[PDB]
Amino acid sequence: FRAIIESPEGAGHVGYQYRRNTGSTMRMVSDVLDERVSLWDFHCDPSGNVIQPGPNVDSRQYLQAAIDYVSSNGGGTITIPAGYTWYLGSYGVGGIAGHSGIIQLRSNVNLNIEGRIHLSPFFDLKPFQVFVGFDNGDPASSGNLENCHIYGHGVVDFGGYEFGASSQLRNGVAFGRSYNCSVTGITFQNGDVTWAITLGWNGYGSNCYVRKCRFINLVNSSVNANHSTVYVNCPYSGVESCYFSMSSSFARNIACSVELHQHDTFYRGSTVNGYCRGAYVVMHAAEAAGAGSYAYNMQVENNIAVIYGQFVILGSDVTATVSGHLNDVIVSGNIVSIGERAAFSAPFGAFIDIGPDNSGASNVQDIQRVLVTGNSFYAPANITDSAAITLRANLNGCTFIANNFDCRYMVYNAPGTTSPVVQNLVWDKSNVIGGTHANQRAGQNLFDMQFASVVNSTIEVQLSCEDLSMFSCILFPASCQLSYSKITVDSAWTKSMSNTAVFEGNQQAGANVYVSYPATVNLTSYNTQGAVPFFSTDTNYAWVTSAYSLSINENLDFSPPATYTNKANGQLVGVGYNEIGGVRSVSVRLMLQRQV
Amino acid sequence: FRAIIESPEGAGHVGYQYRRNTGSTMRMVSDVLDERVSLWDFHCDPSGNVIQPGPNVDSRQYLQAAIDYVSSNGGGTITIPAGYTWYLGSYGVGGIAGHSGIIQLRSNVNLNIEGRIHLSPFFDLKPFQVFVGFDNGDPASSGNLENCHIYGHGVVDFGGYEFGASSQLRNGVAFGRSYNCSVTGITFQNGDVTWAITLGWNGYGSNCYVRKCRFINLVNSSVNANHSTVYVNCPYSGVESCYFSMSSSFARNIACSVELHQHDTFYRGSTVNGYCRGAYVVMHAAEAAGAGSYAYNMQVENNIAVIYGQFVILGSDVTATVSGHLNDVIVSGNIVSIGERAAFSAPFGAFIDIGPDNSGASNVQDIQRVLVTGNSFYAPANITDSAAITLRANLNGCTFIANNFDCRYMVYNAPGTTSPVVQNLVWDKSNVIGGTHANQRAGQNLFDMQFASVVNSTIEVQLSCEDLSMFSCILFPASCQLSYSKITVDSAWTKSMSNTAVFEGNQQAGANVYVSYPATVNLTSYNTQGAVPFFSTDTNYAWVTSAYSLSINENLDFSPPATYTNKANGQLVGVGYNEIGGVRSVSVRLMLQRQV
Amino acid sequence: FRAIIESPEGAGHVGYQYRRNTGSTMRMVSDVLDERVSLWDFHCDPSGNVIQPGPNVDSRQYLQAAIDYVSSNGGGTITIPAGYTWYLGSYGVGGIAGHSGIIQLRSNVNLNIEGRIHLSPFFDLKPFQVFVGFDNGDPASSGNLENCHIYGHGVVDFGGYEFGASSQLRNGVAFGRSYNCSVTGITFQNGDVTWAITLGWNGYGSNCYVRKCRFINLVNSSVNANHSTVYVNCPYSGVESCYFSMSSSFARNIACSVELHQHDTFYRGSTVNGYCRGAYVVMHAAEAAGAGSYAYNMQVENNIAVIYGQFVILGSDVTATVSGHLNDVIVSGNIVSIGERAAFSAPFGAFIDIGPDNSGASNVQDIQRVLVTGNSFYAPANITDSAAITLRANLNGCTFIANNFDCRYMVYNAPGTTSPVVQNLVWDKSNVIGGTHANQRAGQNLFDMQFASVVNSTIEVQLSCEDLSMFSCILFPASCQLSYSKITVDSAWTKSMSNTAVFEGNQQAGANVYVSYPATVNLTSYNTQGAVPFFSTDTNYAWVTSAYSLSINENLDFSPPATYTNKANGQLVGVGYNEIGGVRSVSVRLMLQRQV
Ligand code: NA
Ligand code: NA
Ligand code: NA
Repeated sequence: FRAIIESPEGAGHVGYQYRRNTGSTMRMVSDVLDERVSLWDFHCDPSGNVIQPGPNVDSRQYLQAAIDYVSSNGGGTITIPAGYTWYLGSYGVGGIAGHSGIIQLRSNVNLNIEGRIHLSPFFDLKPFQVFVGFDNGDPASSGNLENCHIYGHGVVDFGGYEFGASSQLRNGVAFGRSYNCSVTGITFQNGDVTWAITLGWNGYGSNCYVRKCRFINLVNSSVNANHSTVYVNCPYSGVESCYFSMSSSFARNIACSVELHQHDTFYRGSTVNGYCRGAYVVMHAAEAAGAGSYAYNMQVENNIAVIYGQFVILGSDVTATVSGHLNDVIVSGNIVSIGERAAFSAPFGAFIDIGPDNSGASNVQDIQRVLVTGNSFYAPANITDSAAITLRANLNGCTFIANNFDCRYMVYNAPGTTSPVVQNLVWDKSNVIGGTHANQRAGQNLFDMQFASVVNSTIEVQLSCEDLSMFSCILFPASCQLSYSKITVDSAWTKSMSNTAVFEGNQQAGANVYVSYPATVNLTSYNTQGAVPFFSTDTNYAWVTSAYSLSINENLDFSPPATYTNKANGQLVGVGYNEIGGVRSVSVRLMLQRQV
Repeated sequence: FRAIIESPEGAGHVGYQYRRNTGSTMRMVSDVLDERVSLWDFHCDPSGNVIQPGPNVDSRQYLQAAIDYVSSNGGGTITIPAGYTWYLGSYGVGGIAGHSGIIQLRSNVNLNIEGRIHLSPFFDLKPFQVFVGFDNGDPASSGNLENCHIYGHGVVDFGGYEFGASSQLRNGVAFGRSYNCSVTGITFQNGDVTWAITLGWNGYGSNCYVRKCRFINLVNSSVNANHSTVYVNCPYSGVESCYFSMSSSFARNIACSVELHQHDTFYRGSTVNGYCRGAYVVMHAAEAAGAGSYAYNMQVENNIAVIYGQFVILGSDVTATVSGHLNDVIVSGNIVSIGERAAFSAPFGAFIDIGPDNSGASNVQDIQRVLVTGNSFYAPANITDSAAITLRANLNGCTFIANNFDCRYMVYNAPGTTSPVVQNLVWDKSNVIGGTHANQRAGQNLFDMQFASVVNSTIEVQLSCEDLSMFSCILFPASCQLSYSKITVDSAWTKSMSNTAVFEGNQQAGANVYVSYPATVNLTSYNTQGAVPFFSTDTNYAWVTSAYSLSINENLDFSPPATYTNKANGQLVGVGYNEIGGVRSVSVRLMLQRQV
Repeated sequence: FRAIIESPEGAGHVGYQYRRNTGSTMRMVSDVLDERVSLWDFHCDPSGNVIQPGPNVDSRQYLQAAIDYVSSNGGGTITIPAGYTWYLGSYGVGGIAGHSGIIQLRSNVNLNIEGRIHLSPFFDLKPFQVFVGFDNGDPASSGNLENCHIYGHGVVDFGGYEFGASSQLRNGVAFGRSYNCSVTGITFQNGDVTWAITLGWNGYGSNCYVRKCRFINLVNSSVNANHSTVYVNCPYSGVESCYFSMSSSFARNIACSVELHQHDTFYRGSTVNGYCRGAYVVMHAAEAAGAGSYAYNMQVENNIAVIYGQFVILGSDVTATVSGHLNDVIVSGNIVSIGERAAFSAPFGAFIDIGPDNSGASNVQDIQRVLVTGNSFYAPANITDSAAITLRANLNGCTFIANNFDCRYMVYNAPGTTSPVVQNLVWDKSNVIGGTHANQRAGQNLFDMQFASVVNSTIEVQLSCEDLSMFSCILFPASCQLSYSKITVDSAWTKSMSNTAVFEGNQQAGANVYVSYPATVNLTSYNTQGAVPFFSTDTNYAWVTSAYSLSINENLDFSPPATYTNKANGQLVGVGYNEIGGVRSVSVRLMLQRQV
């Protein structure tokens, strides 16, 4: 008896009945204990004696054994105990070997990380992926990870070790071909990694989520070639109520918080600080095997960010056999600011970027039906390289409504460089243009339409304060075609502007071009007493359909025409009134209108 | 001693003190074990021996006993163990009998479902409600369920069995008259049911929530008469960060993801696929006993959906003694699309539907103060039956601002059928009208105002591309009264349209009707040299207050009037200018304005 | 053996091996039990015998001991058992003494409150703070609370006891200088307190959150001087998916649900009922030590509320050495209503309030770059004291876009009282003005611009129904300066209004003032046949740049001018047309325009 009770089967010979209930199951102590399971149950030497965790012990083989055993039982949750730091100090083996895998996740085996997991000095200067859900070296020959949840109040610490080379990959949790998997509550911190979490693989996966997780200082070296904290690469997956922070200078140039790469994915309720970018929202053709070649229903909403580059970078590219498409996106409720910095010191500040592909090609995209609404954007007044939308690649549609944009540019693209084809750009008049950059815009165009062409587009400029420093509210170079488009400049705060709307190739004369903007016109009248016509002295208003006065008449003996039309020769003509006769000569501020 | 230790009281005679702390309580092993509790503690035969779960065992009596026992202790959480499937194979008894109840929930007894719960072939072809919080057959004679939470990573599987008859009801969790109850993390799957979760009962209840739950393939038969995945029927209750998916053809015609039926309820952060409808937002007078006769503070926000019918269906009906009212609703941030399908193959595609009551009556509603803002809606170009708002019943107010609507119709109602009375419909100009359906609108009206009357309403039409296929941007039949309303068509992309705004009963002549729209007018001038009047040849502009040119003057020897007013006889009249005398005859595009 | 097994070390001599796995660690029963920990392990008398909880026992010393012990082990989670009420009946000691502290929180020690915690009659009429994370009397000399999480389905009950005096402070959870701390799932109820949760202290702290918590009846006495349910006073912290309810009359006058006092803080997804206020969003200079003197990235979004005072109260104040600043705020998606009540019976109803400081000073603020968009606001028609924005202090910027405001006033400030300096107030035309208060506005101005000055501001008034009861759509007293501003009144529903826009000091004549509004003008023409001028009989249109007809011409023999300009003497002048000669005299509705 004493032999049995002191042996490992001793709890299995001690009876128990729930709260002495006569109806309850007659069990043994071991049975109630077998309901839960922890790392302590596999953290032992060959002779079954428990090993204590610490900086001089590799917990990898033990945690792996635990995962492998519970995998056999059909599932369950392993606890990684609180009040202990569990150091990992070696590479995993078999299926995860090809992915630099430390621990292999398995279906139905959840990890409750309450304690801390720290990478040992073994992993300094080399690649690693701390948790991997692939069961094969080649991911195309891998099976799925299902129903695997990592959660708790625990920490995952990458040791603070730098990358050994730019080519190396480093990840916290690679769920792999992951269906119904999540990370909740976990702090990932102190490292130099490519991602902290990757969800899915080339579209394979579903219902994967990252929630209430923290991501702190996950870039620290100039070697690090790129970073995206959470990579969503399966559909019906997303990031929610998370926190992302960086302090590293290098992070401001390379780090993005989230990437959405498949349909029905989201990023919301999250706070970001110290990153270059908020989110990539893209279809990479090379990732279209699992969930097809379209990224639709892409949601970036109610996020808070202090970034140094671009907030949302839209993108779409092609392979030889597959073409990427992006459509039905929504960016709403976000309050974003470019952080304090020198002009041109980080990648170009923007709220929306229509970026080219990895290879720098700008003539492969298919971005359309994008709604940008109810967002707040601010950039410090000194930051020249700041824009509401940086439009550097072919755009098939994007709609801006009821946003608040307080930065240097509204619409922008560098002169030279790319020559984007633009369709269906809608800038509703409900977008407010802020005044922080007033007086800073010497020689610059508020909307600098540096494109190959613009069609089926609306730009309704409305100012809410003066900036007479800008060269124009909106400018089109002669190289930019314009047709079936609406371009207006509201007169408010524009009276003293020499240029409002500028069409360098006279593109506002287009048969289906709808424009209105203020201009200053010199008029001469005939000498006739009574009703008398006034004509403009310049002859470049052949495109004008109507014009009306925006200035007072300080004269008593006459009044120029309130409204005007044009003549074959490009003069404006109206009918004023001479109370007394005499040739009149005035300079008046007119709202020039064409088919509007 | 050995007798005691091996018996069921053996753990109660084995001492324990937390981590050998001298200050800790001296307890027995049983006591620490009595803190937690699982299904294993009640899953036994009469002789106390544990029964193993499986497809040939009914776990119902055991789970019920567990719930009944913990209910007596005052509360606690029962675990349904992971790595086991717990098959249910019989009806429950007593209070839940009248509700086809399987398991009876009780106050303060939470169910941690980590394992799987599967319905046995017993329940094929008959009704069931797997969890019921009613304690009585008649729900009006039932007490409350309080502080009852069902959560975990577990699955609830309905077996995939079809309904036996349309009359049958099937539910996953009927919380009943439920206060502080929730379902979190649970996957409900593989079935044919009326609802998966019902919260509250006719307004009785509070603080009930469904979060992070998954709902997969819960309709599979033509017998199934109706489905709504989550039914919210108590105030201060809602659905949050959930996932709803269907593959069944039948689901596209009958299935709705959520219904909000009482005040202060919400649906947000959720993804829907394969449903007919997103949400019903309604006051049913028959459900007004618990929380009164008003549904106010109704929030549908930040959801993603691919549906085949209507996204949000607003509704309000009456009984002999009670009348339903709906007001103070908000629909924001949602990105919805009608899924790929043939025209007219599922219920009419719409973003907002103002539906009639169950009985088809359209003259009982009281829907007002509804805000629809910052949403994205898309329907494939072939889908004729798609609309921003389908307005088929009496409407007392709905406000559209800064939405993106890319579908066949903006405002729509079938000609014939109903004759809705419409008050306070506000379509702000900040709503963008998409171009996907351009060229598809032969013989159709973009805003087809098929109503009995329209009052205190605003329709500010703004196009962002051409569609000359449409018959009109907006049309009112002579049967539709119009008063104290504003109806405008912006000129952008409208130059080549024969009809822009059409008032078939000349309703734009109304004393308090404010309209502006483009039209083509033929004018003849007198021969007088100098200032010379032009008059329209048609005499139907007696309602016009002002008009101005939208076209150029290609002539040199004269210029028609820039602006016009009218005469008693319905002619337009302006003052142009003959440089040389002669009778002039022109056809000009005018913006016709009335009191605007 | 029997001696050992029955003693407290008995579980430590009973062997166990996880599920009889030969690879699993050979442990003792005690070891598996030592993984979890509860209040039962410290809830005993000096002799180690367990004490049962109840209304005649003080659980404070026992819970404290438990917290102190687990603090030593490095961390872990203590459970407060379900099915038991744990009464607290004494003050804590040492570091928390100066804060009226009951229990002292410590780093890494989480409290799983599943049971109920009730304050005993000891605490009636005196102050208390049930949980305190300060370790010192003076908070400036306190260390941090880190990684401390309070969660579960449990209740925290304040006993229902009233305050003994207004000076007393009462709190549920004072996290103190708190980093990575949270309260989740907990119901705080039945009391009279200053706050339920306070996060951070004067800016020190990070990543603190309140989620899924309930707050019910936490004010009940006229003694209670103030209440804010959750006070966020550290950065990167926020409230999410919470519920706040009051029934007390006193709560409607003093209670606010949330306060955001540091940068990157949020309040969203929450429901509020019975409060005076929704949220304070403020920088108090006195709280600028920890996180600096700027509150930026302040997010109030997707909340539901029935309040009786102000929804969001913006604020900013100064000390002798520090000045507060507030900027980059966003208020979106909220649906708020003033609850049913008598006019002037609670603090002034408003959606946004720009309040003065505590000391009533209105000339210290620095509020700018605030976006208010996509919100719904309603106030019962009888409530005179209701406004979209109550602007009672100096404002440096606030932008309103695409909101739905259905209340008595749009912009308001009491005449007399304060004289706010206003810059950058942008009221976009996409804001809808509701009609619930139509006919109630006798002698009142819809926008009552009672300010010292207004500059760089936009007010685009758009009505959607008639209200001829109002004195004006917008009024500026002669004391209010106006410059570099845009003020427009759309003509829709305004035809029968005697006053539309009123400038009592003729401020619309300002050189950079851009206005348009309807007015009624009397005109007389000369007798000349043919083209003939009409002049206004009044001479106060010297500021007018253009004007156009808003009324029909019922005459046949002549037509007045469609458009007009002005003369040096302040007359309007246009060119009409006399078909037959004769002096004409008409009264016409004109849209008066200035530089627009
Ligand atoms: Na070109
Ligand atoms: Na009718
Ligand atoms: Na003044």
